Amino acid sequence: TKYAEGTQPFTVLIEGNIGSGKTTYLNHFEKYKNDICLLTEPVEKWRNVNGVNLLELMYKDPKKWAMPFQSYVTLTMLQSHTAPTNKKLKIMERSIFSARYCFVENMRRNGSLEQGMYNTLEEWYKFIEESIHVQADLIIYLRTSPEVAYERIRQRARSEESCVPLKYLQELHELHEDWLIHQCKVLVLDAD
Amino acid sequence: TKYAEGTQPFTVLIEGNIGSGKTTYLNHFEKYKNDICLLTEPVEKWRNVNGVNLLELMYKDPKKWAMPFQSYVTLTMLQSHTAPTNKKLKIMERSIFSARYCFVENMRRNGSLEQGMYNTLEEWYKFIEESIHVQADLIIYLRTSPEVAYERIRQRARSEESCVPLKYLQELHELHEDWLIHQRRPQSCKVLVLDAD
Ligand SMILES: Cc1cn([C@H]2C[C@H](O)[C@@H](CO)O2)c(=O)[nH]c1=O
Ligand SMILES: Cc1cn([C@H]2C[C@H](O)[C@@H](CO)O2)c(=O)[nH]c1=O
Repeated sequence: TKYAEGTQPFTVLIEGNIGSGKTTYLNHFEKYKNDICLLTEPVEKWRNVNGVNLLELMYKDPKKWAMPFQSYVTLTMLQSHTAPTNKKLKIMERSIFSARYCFVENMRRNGSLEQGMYNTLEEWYKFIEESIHVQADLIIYLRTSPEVAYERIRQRARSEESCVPLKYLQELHELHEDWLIHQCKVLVLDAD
Repeated sequence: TKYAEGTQPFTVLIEGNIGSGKTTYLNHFEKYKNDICLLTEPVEKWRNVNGVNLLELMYKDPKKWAMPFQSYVTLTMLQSHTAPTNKKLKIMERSIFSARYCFVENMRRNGSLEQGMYNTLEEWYKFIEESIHVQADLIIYLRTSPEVAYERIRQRARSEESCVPLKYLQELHELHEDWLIHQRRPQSCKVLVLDAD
């Protein structure tokens, strides 16, 4: 009896690299609140963890905060994935899968997450996928280019994620590809 | 609603400070495993996490390892609390409460866990209490003075915790007291208090 069983409608997962136009995209539903369950990335919760900004800390010193920060992202992704709703359609920005398969994995490859820290996160993920139901019917992949994405970031009045190397976006891009492209229903869209 | 709700039998939690004689006490229950679910503290998992020994790392470098270590402790403890069993009684050594009210709290106070790390652990504990079901019908508290606890750890083979300052056991002791005696925490069950003597 996985927490949040028969209480989740058709769920759409909006995926994409950093600066792939996920925010602008989901805004089209901003006027469908009255009919659909629209859940944007819990970025605000990550900026206000009872006073601490884990998002800002992780970028200013990964090797020290990637672990706690990623552990919190997971929890917020879980709360959304299992949150109760009356609507018959749920649209989520990002998900527990991308945080795991892309962001955590990336941080392991580039050294931000040491062995013990990564393992701890993986153990939590394994338990979750065995004792919790994650409704993921459709996946909307906003495929982009590391370069294009890098530009869209530099353009906006960014804050925390503004100082990210192009290489970071390249490694992230590849992970999304390996997961959403090179092996459920995934609808790729040319987000350019 | 709550996960594991209605699948847990009467559950007894054994609690005490480090070196309170809990491993020895629990041994006496081994000859009853036939009708009892005896879950000892998952120390084996903390020493071997896909090859890594978090317990050792935490004790050698609190500032850096307390966070990932306590996180995994929460998890393994959550696994024990919700594990399936056909027995009519379950005895667990330590719990998700002792990890929260004693161990994590003390690591926040002495600086081992920085505010952002403490809050993350706290958030998981809050989400868990709101969802996951945690059976607790009784707690057997092996009360021991820090002096006696320290002496007991001293007379045993050298482990990772063998180095804890008396001040440390003293801090954990008051935290177990505030929880199981003064009831300053919002615990969920009766408490039977035994003496080490
Ligand atoms: C989903 C997720 C986003 N992020 C980053 C990407 C951005 O800078 C921001 C939200 O888009 O946080 C992570 O660091 N880890 C994650 O698991
Ligand atoms: C349950 C728990 C035990 N421990 C320590 C006490 C011992 O050295 C060992 C198991 O009793 O691990 C913690 O540091 N934190 C915890 O949350």
